[PDB]
Amino acid sequence: ARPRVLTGDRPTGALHLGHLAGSLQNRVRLQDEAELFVLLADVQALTDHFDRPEQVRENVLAVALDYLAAGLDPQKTTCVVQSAVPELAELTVYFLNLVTVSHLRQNPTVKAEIAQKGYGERVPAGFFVYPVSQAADIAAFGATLVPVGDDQLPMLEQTREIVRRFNALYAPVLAEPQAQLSRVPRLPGLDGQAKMSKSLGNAIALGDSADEVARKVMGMYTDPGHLRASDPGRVEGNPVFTFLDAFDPDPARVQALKDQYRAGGLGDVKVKKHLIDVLNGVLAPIRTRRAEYERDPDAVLRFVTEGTARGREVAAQTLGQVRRAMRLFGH
Amino acid sequence: ARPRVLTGDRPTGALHLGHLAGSLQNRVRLQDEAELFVLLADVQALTDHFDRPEQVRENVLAVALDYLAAGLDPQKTTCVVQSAVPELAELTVYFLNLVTVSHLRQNPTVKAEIAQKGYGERVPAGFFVYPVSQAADIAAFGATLVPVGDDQLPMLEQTREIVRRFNALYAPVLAEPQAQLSRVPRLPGLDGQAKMSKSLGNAIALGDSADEVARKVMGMYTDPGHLRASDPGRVEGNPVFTFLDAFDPDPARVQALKDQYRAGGLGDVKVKKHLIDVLNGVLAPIRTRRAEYERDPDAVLRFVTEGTARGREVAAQTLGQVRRAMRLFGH
Ligand SMILES: Nc1ncnc2c1ncn2[C@@H]1O[C@H](COP(=O)(O)OP(=O)(O)OP(=O)(O)O)[C@@H](O)[C@H]1O
Ligand SMILES: [Mg+2]
Repeated sequence: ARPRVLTGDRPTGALHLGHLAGSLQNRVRLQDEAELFVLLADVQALTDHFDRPEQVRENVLAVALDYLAAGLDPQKTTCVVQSAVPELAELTVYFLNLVTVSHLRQNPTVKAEIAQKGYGERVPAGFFVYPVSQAADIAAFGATLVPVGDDQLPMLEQTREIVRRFNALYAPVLAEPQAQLSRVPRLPGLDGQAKMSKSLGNAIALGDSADEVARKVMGMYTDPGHLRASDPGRVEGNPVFTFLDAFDPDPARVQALKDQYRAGGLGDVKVKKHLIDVLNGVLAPIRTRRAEYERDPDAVLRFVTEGTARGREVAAQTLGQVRRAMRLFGH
Repeated sequence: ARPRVLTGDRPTGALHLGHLAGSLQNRVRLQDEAELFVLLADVQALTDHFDRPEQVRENVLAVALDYLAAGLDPQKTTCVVQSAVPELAELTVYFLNLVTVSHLRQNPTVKAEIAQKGYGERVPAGFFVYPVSQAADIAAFGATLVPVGDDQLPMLEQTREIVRRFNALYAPVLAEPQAQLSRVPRLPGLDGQAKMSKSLGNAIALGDSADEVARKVMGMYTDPGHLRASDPGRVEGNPVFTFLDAFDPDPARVQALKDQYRAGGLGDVKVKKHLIDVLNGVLAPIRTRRAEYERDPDAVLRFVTEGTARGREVAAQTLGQVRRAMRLFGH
């Protein structure tokens, strides 16, 4: 290890492929290259599912299972349930004083999410405010490295800003996190959309059976205009190729089909058939690992409970420093 | 001691005659017919004093001394420091999901403070959502009665909507608070301005010496058109008479003074000299206890560290039922 790295997910359901290439395999490797913390954004998940609390509770354990099956080792990663670290809420309140409503209003990502949900001015306060809640997550765990989708840059930058303003006003005891850009941009949905999500129903979950994964690939959007094999096709906008580009290890092999497909002797079926196995291959182990844990549920609970303790420990240490730096009565 | 009453002050400076008339007298009455809780809201004080943490820190004990000087009984009233009870922060973040930015922006009292503050759009997030942290305060301490001036009713009503929203969404575990309406008009400042404030420089601190109180009353605004004693003068708008209606034990003298003043020949001197006698009678006992408690710093500290202990446990319980009600992982 070396730097402290904070990553996480909003527990709203099983993890899928987009996550995988999105980060899961990234943290799998940074798992021994540093101190990795994985936050099950229990609380942030409510700024959206405040009306479906049952849903969240159920998915904390489910995502943790996903995490383990994906290759994360209990011995090298601290899994933390946000709600069980009240210290984060404390720090969020303090942070709220360091940013203006107008600045929160110009966050491009939150503005897009807001328009998509049709909230309008009727945006729940908790949601409108989740970016600073995230900054608190980062700062409380002392994270210096935060993998970030292109999409989550505004938030990351807001965190540095707030940390910076906090150190100047009070005392310099918080670290400015630095970003870890990724290569594969947000993996698209089977739909052909930009985002894969259980909500959009265009996802291949990490728990899906060989049968399903194959069925999901076969219904995958490809290329209209390309009606029959013979015909020439084009890779731009074709999810299968941007799937191979993120799950297929032999690029020479990839750029291969990319030739033939532009030509006309590579039927979308053959492209699919291939890719379906490139996925079964990347998934095969994950499936077996899941069964093991599924049979040792006690161990998943362990992973969550032990890590949450460890992490609260860390949050508690930072808050002590934050409370004294702020000159709060008593310390 | 039947219904739990919650009240408070954001610790920003010393208390003055305005708070005495506006809330303290009533609070000294409440400690005998209810269970009184007073919140030294240093967290809330930070929503706009985030740039002056020293000022806030220092005023927690100073206002505490003022509560005591005023007559609040350490054996009757629970005095708690908001900072020292993180459960409130934890509760406010959950409450943020039960309210819309839209509805928060509509709060008439906060809209007016922002107006007077001249923030513009540059409103600090924390300050914009402070009515919810107050809602969190009420619900956590499980207060069923909250003393309120019509200026704080929208804060109170929102608390009501929130609790109502929380019980219907999770489980009916929070008590709905009820208002204890008004304290009759707010005490105007020495130069007659609508508001009495240290900031405005037109106040009489509870801690002001009997001499100072005399001086301050002498230089009080009266009636622009009243130029000499012989002249007739107006009562309305004349704070010397507004102060008399709020503190003069016998309205017979008051009404008599009013008569002879509109008549003519009754100068500001004879009236003011009589205000001085009525204020010194209301203030003298407050000055003695204040000085007394100054000799006993430990007794003031005991007042707050114990109310806080009590408060912390009460909030702790409520969060217990809140967490379970919310179906939070592990509850
Ligand atoms: N298409 C994707 N590409 C890369 N990462 C993704 C993708 N979808 C989700 N993630 C990641 O998974 C985590 C969860 O975030 P989030 O809950 O917003 O996903 P979502 O797809 O928008 O789900 P939903 O619409 O069900 O709430 C984050 O780490 C996020 O970056
Ligand atoms: Mg989402």
